Amino acid sequence: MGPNPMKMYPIEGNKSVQFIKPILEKLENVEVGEYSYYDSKNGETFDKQILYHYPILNDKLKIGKFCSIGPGVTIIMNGANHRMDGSTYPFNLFGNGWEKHMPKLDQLPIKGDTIIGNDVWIGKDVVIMPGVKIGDGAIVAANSVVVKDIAPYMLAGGNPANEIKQRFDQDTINQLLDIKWWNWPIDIINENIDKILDNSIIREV
Amino acid sequence: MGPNPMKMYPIEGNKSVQFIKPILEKLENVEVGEYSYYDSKNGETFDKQILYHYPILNDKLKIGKFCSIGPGVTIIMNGANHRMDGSTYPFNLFGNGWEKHMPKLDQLPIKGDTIIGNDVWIGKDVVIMPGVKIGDGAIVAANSVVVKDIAPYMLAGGNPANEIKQRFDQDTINQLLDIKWWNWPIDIINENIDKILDNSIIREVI
Amino acid sequence: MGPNPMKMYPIEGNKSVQFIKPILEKLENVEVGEYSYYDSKNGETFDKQILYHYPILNDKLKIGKFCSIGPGVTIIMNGANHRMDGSTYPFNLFGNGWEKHMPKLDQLPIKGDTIIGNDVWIGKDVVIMPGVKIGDGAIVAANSVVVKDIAPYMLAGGNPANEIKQRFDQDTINQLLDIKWWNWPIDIINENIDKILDNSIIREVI
Ligand SMILES: CC(C)(COP(=O)(O)OP(=O)(O)OC[C@H]1O[C@@H](n2cnc3c(N)ncnc32)[C@H](O)[C@@H]1OP(=O)(O)O)[C@@H](O)C(=O)NCCC(=O)NCCS
Ligand SMILES: CC(C)(COP(=O)(O)OP(=O)(O)OC[C@H]1O[C@@H](n2cnc3c(N)ncnc32)[C@H](O)[C@@H]1OP(=O)(O)O)[C@@H](O)C(=O)NCCC(=O)NCCS
Ligand SMILES: CC(C)(COP(=O)(O)OP(=O)(O)OC[C@H]1O[C@@H](n2cnc3c(N)ncnc32)[C@H](O)[C@@H]1OP(=O)(O)O)[C@@H](O)C(=O)NCCC(=O)NCCS
Ligand SMILES: CC1=C\[C@@H](O)CC(=O)Cc2nc(co2)C(=O)N2CCC=C2C(=O)O[C@H](C(C)C)[C@H](C)/C=C/C(=O)NC\C=C\1
Ligand SMILES: CC1=C\[C@@H](O)CC(=O)Cc2nc(co2)C(=O)N2CCC=C2C(=O)O[C@H](C(C)C)[C@H](C)/C=C/C(=O)NC\C=C\1
Repeated sequence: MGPNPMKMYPIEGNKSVQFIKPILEKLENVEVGEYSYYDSKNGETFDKQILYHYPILNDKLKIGKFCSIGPGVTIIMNGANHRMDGSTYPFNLFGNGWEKHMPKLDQLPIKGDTIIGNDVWIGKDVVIMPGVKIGDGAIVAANSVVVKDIAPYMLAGGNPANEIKQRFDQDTINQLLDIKWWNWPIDIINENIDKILDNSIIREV
Repeated sequence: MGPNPMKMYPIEGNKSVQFIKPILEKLENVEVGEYSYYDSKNGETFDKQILYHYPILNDKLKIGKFCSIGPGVTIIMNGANHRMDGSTYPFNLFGNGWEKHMPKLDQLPIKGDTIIGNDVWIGKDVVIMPGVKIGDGAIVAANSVVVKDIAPYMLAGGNPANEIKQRFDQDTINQLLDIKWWNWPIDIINENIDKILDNSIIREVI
Repeated sequence: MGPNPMKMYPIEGNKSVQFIKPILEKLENVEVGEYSYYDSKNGETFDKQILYHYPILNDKLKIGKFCSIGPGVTIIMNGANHRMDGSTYPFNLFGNGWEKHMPKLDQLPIKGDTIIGNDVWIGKDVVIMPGVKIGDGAIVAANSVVVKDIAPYMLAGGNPANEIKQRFDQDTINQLLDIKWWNWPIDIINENIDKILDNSIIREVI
């Protein structure tokens, strides 16, 4: 029961809602959770939203399961940073003799891998800077800019985005991070969607 | 004297500046003030700048009189909010048996109506979140994100927008709030446009 | 050795990266340095990114040399400033009698010129408010909105953008601001690019 997680478009006739995984699997070094979807803004496919992601730099993007990514969300990788121990001007780029100044890989600043946990809701037009971590169950307010990590089950917002308040009491969260319903076999999840939607799965589990 | 507040396009040979009232009047759960306008970005009508407004939720949007709204301003209503007492994943949206998990109207988080006062100036590309109130005479800097209310005649900006400074001293602000010139017939407004534009209208009516 | 700063499209078979000087030189009240470029976001040339620049208000826009300008960066000049000694409604704008109230040059808030230094790297989709001054060698994070001045070799970001941290010790900064390699003839810069890329030109030149 439920939709086929391998379709690009789970809702027949609808080219707006699209599962991210079947779209991004072809991409080298990008990991995606099963039911994570993207609400297209103007019809585009999520791959257009990941920028400056180059193999040779080897940074990775990670997206957990059951994530709801709003339209316009932009994930920027490390291929946009410039060398900064000196001038930020990209001399090597204009050639005509300047290539000699190409930078060695260990010279480029690479923050790290980007990792978005499970059951995460990212509002529209959110921009995610390189090498950031977003915990399970977190909520990011529309039009936010994430320059730093976000703890699990936290509501954050702003530019730069900051944690505003815990979604639930530590108690609940600890048990929630404990149960990990996103990891259960779908058929078990199919029988508890109700308890998962109102958090009562904590007492059953 | 002055433009016809019922015309979509007041300025002649200029399909960019439009009077909001005419455009949004056919709409439900929406009230707009007399002379408030919108400076189109790419020639789009202001109605396309109001997102996620479903009558079913019954949230209302109110805009006062004499408001200057920059291009790109986006008004987000309550239709996009996700149920959040548990998992924020919209299972009901994907059918195949998940259809039965549709939320209950009183299970969706509603933030209230969006109310924008009179004589408000909204810079360009501002995004206004659900259930916000911006008092009269306020100025919201460009590219701001309004998440909480803004007091009258205050200058606000940023993401999340914050009140930066009062435009005038308490006394004056109290005064203007009380006076409420935007609520005068036009013959009078038309005759004191210059005192409205320099704030002396206070000394007159006091 | 290196491209001719006078070429519009310096790199070849590339209509996205452009040298600003040649393009903006043909503009009133704009001063652009030599190697500074702009990485187009969709083909659009940089002049389309400068908004509300009316010669009548006489505000100027200056931009140093060797600046890396990311795609979508926007510059906002004083042409969008509403009068605010009182009401902010552009009555004059609508005519039909209201024109009498056109504001006097000395009544509009002109915050001054906008000055961007040399060796300045501005991230993508950054918005620059009017009357701002960014320092030599500063880095402005992508998606920021610059409302106040930014110091040399300072890093900054956010909406509003705030200085986040210095790029090097005071000493080093003091020197580079003294040496100003960006004002040297290219023939010379050409044989130090390496010492300029790792900051060692401070031990040589001094
Ligand atoms: C974040 C959001 C869910 C609201 O959270 P919520 O549970 O309703 O909580 P509240 O609105 O009451 O927010 C509480 C506080 O956070 C602040 N806040 C809300 N959004 C904020 C933001 N982006 N940045 C900073 N603070 C923010 C409020 O101003 C408030 O301040 P206070 O506690 O000091 O008084 C909503 O603003 C949002 O972003 N929705 C997403 C819309 C979207 O993009 N949908 C597309 C996908 S379908
Ligand atoms: C808001 C605005 C009017 C400036 O207000 P102002 O009276 O000139 O204010 P100032 O320039 O003196 O700035 C005052 C303070 O607010 C801050 N400020 C200005 N814009 C800000 C913003 N968006 N967020 C946070 N702070 C901001 C300044 O940093 C400054 O700090 P300080 O008090 O420590 O000195 C202008 O920035 C603006 O938004 N114009 C709108 C342009 C537009 O989009 N027009 C289209 C419609 S016609
Ligand atoms: C700004 C940038 C260079 C990062 O700064 P950095 O030297 O790597 O510094 P770090 O992020 O490691 O740390 C600096 C601090 O600033 C914060 N920070 C980063 N970006 C920020 C922003 N926009 N606003 C506020 N703080 C920011 C970090 O969270 C960090 O917090 P801390 O002081 O508590 O540790 C990078 O985010 C950036 O903007 N790159 C430009 C990308 C682009 O658009 N390129 C197009 C040109 S071709
Ligand atoms: C973002 C940036 C410049 C942009 O402002 C200009 C453009 O958008 C246009 C563009 N840039 C390019 C092709 O068109 C281009 O070719 N770029 C863009 C990204 C990497 C390389 C490049 O050389 O990477 C080489 C590898 C090919 C070996 C090495 C790793 C160096 C990269 C380097 O110094 N990065 C700093 C970033 C400079
Ligand atoms: C940004 C803004 C209003 C915008 O919301 C309206 C528009 O974008 C569309 C538009 N604006 C105009 C013609 O269409 C127009 O004519 N504008 C745009 C910019 C100046 C004048 C204007 O009045 O110029 C006259 C000169 C011709 C003498 C004087 C100098 C005063 C103008 C005044 O109060 N400026 C403040 C700006 C208010």
